[PDB]
Amino acid sequence: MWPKRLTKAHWFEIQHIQPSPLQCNRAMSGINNYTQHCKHQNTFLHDSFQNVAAVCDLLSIVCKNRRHNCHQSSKPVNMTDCRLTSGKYPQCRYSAAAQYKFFIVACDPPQKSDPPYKLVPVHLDSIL
Ligand SMILES: Nc1ncnc2c1ncn2[C@@H]1O[C@H](COP(=O)(O)O)[C@@H](O)[C@H]1O
Repeated sequence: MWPKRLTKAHWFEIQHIQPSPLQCNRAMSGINNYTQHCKHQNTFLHDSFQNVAAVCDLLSIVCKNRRHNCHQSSKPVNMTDCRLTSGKYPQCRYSAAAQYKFFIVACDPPQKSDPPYKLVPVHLDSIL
């Protein structure tokens, strides 16, 4: 199980960080259990947390919400997009779709239970 409250960066890793591609239905059961509903969609970045956190130190750019703490990866990355096809919670079923895209993440200061990097990724801002 996960604690009563994880940090935003830790939830970002649980939700979007799977360096090895896996099965959607398998990898979604944890997230849907923490949310108590079948998540309609989620993107898995096939990269190490160390790699995605390193994007936080590249040039800061604008986000969708017009905040300015977003950073774009310098290179495309492998991804799998899970899509809720059927099933009632907790029996959520998904279809997988591979992608090779750039990503933009929003970063913020580490919270006191996160690793002490200058910045940590907390939100998958966009795929492009
Ligand atoms: N543009 C943004 N800049 C900074 N933090 C954000 C941004 N969008 C979402 N967040 C944070 O990311 C968390 C949720 O992200 P997510 O679950 O990926 O939607 C919350 O703690 C938000 O405050």
